Amino acid sequence: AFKLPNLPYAYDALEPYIDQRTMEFHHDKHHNTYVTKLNATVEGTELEHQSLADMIANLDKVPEAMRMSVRNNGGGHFNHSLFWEILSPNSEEKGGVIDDIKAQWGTLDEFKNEFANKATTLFGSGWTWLVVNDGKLEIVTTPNQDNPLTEGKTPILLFDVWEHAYYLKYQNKRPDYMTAFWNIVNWKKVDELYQAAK
Amino acid sequence: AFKLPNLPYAYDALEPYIDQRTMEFHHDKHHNTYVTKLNATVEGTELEHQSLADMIANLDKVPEAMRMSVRNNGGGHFNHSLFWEILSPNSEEKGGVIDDIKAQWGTLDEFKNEFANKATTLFGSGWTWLVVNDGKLEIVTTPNQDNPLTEGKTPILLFDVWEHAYYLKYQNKRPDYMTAFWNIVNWKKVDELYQAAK
Ligand SMILES: [Mn+2]
Ligand SMILES: [Mn+2]
Repeated sequence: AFKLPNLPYAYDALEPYIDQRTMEFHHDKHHNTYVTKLNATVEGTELEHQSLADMIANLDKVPEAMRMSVRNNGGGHFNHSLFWEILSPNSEEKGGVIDDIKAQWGTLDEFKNEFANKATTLFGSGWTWLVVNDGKLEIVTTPNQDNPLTEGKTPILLFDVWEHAYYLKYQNKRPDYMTAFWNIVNWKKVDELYQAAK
Repeated sequence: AFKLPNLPYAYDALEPYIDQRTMEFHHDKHHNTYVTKLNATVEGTELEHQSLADMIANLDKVPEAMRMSVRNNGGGHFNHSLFWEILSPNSEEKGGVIDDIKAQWGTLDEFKNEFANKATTLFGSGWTWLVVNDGKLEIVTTPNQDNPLTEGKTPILLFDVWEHAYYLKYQNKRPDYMTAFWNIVNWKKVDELYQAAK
């Protein structure tokens, strides 16, 4: 079966950047729902031992009647599992990935500005991503729970702009939630993922 | 220029089904933003003296540089303007439209079940609609601020499932927000719109 992972920190550990209450709802309700529904779709079938990453990367091969749940719920499970891992109460802007961001964008701020502009203009529900595409870093958006693996790119950092991720604290002020996020990136995890995918 | 309409009731009039605070944010912020952006696009142009309905119905004829905003923001303005008018502090399940719903679905409950099922399975941001299509009633969904006029169908009832419409009160429990909505449909307004579009 797929399983809800435990958070690697306390629910209040990311205050004030993400409120405690949001982490409760977001992890115990929204993420738990993606998992439950995903299992309802695949259990008792020959897909029950297939990797999430492989199914997302090859949605076209998923059977037509299971595809929407695998896309949406499987997306939801992959994307939130990664999201918890790339957040940290001890963010230090260090690693080989940071050096390569500087090299490509000039400064860390230039990267943060391109990412922020894409996150804040993303219309509706979705995610902003840093990906490796061939050897190169790039920033992309996806709608809903869509995932750049489907397009042959490897994710190493992601930011949730579904309204449930920021409404309780920030309401409509999504740019303030963007600016907050930078303080809680687990750049260490981003770097591991980056070294593996270049 | 387009104008943010006044609510036709007090901000607390839909309590306890929709909290006062949500109506403040939803109307004074989210809807106001769609209008502002809409006007930034169309003020000083041909389109400022065109009906919103006609423009959304023929998005493809909107000039390339304006089309995205007219879709998203014009959609946002149309959709929320209608939404306030189809809510009522005294919802009574009365009108000729309900007689034709019974005729097509058997009972009002069968219609409510098909509508609920479509609203609750709509993935991401969007709207669930009752429309007339060529004489017949049908229930459809759209993503984000898309609108069935664009596909040649006339809307008479709509339900906002963007998470900003329900997060403060219901958080993740969108089915409880559906069940609550039935107690606040202005079926009288739905019926006027239906009589016009038959
Ligand atoms: Mn989320
Ligand atoms: Mn809305």
